Amino acid sequence: GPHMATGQDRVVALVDMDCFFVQVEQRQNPHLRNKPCAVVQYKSWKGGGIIAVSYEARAFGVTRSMWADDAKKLCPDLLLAQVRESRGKANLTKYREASVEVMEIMSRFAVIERASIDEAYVDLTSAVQERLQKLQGQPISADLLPSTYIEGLPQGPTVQKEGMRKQGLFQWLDSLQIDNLTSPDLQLTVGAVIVEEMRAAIERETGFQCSAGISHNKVLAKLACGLNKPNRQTLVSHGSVPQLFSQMPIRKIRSLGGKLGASVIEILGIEYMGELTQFTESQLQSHFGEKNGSWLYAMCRGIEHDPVKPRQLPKTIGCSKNFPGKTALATREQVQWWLLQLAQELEERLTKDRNDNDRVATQLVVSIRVQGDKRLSSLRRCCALTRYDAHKMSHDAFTVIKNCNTSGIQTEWSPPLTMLFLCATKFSAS
DNA sequence: ATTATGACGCT
DNA sequence: AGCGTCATG
Ligand SMILES: [Mg+2]
Ligand SMILES: [Mg+2]
Ligand SMILES: [Mg+2]
Repeated sequence: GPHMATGQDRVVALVDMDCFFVQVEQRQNPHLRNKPCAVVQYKSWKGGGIIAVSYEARAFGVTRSMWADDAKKLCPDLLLAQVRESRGKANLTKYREASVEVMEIMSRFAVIERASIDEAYVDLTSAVQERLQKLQGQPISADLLPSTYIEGLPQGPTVQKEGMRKQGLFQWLDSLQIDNLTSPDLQLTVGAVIVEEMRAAIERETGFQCSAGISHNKVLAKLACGLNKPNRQTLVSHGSVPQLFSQMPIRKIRSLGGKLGASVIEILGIEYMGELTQFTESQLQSHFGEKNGSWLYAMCRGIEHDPVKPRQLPKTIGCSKNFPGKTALATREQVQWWLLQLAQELEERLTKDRNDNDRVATQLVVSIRVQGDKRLSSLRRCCALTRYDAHKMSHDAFTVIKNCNTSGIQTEWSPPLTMLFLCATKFSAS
């Protein structure tokens, strides 16, 4: 009762750019705006692989991981933008730079954790305290929340989507106790006001729209963000969790979309995240381990403690290329030429990183895949990264992987390589 | 023949 | 250290 902590101590947002690479290309080329359009990598094989899709194109069933030729079957007027190619490979610099634009705006409002190229967690607890002290018991106007959904509302005693949104927001705001500076629901609401401001700033200053979730922890904020896309934000209160989770497939919660989630479903004979509440913490630990079990026990009650890490920059800088089927690398000359191309992109990005961010990577990780192995990586070997020099990096990479050549001949490479990956890691300030 | 990343856990 | 899992622009 009075001692059961409810995980309502923080205000956490998750901001996710809508169809991010598409928006980057639509900003650059206005002919693509407000059209079904997608971004593809490469072009020769089945038209290129789609990696981002505008919401107009999603209405036709176009999805990521679809070949552009197949997408064109669903969407004959689909417009396509291609990722830049440099040194024979896809080069994502434009999108990384656009991401930095967005991350720097977000960082004006609060500490952020860069969770991916297009999404960041925001710890708003402090900012909310500040804004609450400035409001001085002033109620919160619905006008301050023009794109906010309150998950679970309206309920009880309305034909159009915006009307529903406003009905729910009105129910929520009329129930609020703005006299209480420590009300978690009030804190979430002020958090949503700040996120409206953040999203307005991002769109004003970059052109890019985003969606966002506001809740008490990262998992709920991420879940919330997905509920109303695009260009909307969703507040998931602690009180909304039982109904929300009662029909939520386990695979929708971040980290449960893979093998672990499938085992939770199969071992416990459940489907929805709310069904987890009927197990003791010890039961969950016995099936899924101490860490997972404790996490599941709290998470199915809406409680999670994982902090928003203060980290706006990537921890690693990597370059990767697949060589599928017939294009696999079967000669030493091939392997060395591509190691060099990857190393040259890596050197460029590393030198820029050192200039922008006052750090140097100290470890080079070399990963390969060989023909036949169904794993992402067949082999991972690290070595010292002591100078930002592509020729040295490519030579060292060849050094750590050359023993994998089964071929008795010096010039041939067997089994041929279907993937090369160079990753710079272990940064130190400089 | 989706690809190209990136974070983090396990042992 | 090297491997595996999860996410998925
Ligand atoms: Mg996104
Ligand atoms: Mg994202
Ligand atoms: Mg996505």
